[PDB]
Amino acid sequence: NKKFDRSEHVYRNDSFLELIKDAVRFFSGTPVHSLPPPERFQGAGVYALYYTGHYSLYDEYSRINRLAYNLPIYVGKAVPAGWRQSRISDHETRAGSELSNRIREHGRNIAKTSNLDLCDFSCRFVIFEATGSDMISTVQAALIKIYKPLWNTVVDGFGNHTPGAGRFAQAKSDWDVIHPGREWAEKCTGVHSEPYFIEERIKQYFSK
Amino acid sequence: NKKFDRSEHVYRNDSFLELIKDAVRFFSGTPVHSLPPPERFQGAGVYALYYTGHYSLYDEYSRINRLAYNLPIYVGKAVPAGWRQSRISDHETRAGSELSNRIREHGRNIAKTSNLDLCDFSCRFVIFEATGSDMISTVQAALIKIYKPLWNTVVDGFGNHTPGAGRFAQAKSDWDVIHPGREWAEKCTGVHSEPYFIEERIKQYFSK
Repeated sequence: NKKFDRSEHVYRNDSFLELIKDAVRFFSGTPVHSLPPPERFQGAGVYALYYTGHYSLYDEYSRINRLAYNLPIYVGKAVPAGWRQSRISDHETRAGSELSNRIREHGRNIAKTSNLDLCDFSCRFVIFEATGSDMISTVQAALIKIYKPLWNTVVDGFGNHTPGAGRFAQAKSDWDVIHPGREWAEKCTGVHSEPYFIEERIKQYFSK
Repeated sequence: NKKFDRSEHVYRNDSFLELIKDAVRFFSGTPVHSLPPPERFQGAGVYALYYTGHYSLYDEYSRINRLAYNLPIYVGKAVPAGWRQSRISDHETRAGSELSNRIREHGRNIAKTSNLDLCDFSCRFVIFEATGSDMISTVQAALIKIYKPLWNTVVDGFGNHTPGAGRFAQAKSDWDVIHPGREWAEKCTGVHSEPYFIEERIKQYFSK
């Protein structure tokens, strides 16, 4: 006899959406640092990378980001391996220095390229700590959706590591073709994209 | 030269904690239904099971839950297999009928036991839909922390499925010893806990 009405069981997303936007605004007001920042620190969380230099493909950023760090070229997260399943949802006291280490690592990948200068990059980051560490993937995904950062949405590959012995069959990523060279990328020998079409995709990113 | 201060990068968890508690209060006010509810429905989300009968181990619930459905015996979540990694963070349009199906399934596991009557069980559930589906694991974990439901924290096993061919080496779960019998549990033939010590753990649950 009891009446069933699905909509009476549906959680309304409005406050959660307001909270995510507040988290983005908190993110935006945090200190911009050099890439990598001047000190190591503990914590997991979310980071953005900004470009303000004049490498020709990217030199529009020197205008977009002339007056404020507005537009990231890249957004990522760093969490301890304990929160990635193998197998668990979240297992341990505290999670060490993933964010700092992941940022420093981007800094060395960039220092390895010839056509990019580390001095043209800055970074913002937010540490999410206890229960708030549940927000990390949501804030990373909201920034990617708001900003559509070039190295997340158009030119893939920046965040990848060595593929793993005998999986050097696939091609190198669009990021490695226009930014040689990490040693490991020289190995791929699939047919990678052509610089030209990567460049046309970049130019497209910037006209809309 | 630029000053580094970690605490300037730390997200404050207070609003997020308020939001989780609001989500729990929303959960608590939703309609209580029979187990399983009178209709199937679409959605992923979070559910709780309540007991109000007189099976002797559990008959304290008939008092705790005499006037209101206050204390769950079990809390779980149901999400599509697409959000569990294999491999992706979240991949597809909408996620079908995991919650309804997971609840119905608990209902049949219970109907298979001799000493439990389906008529002494009720359930509440909340569907989290688009961006709110990010809250599912957080709300499930908050309910487990607030209520410490017996079949989550003391008597393990209710939510398990058949182990998988030649992994019938481990013992049956505490739930299967005091609630025979799902066919598959008869197979384990490790040394399972003794009913007595399970019962003493239950009795302990209820004196504190």
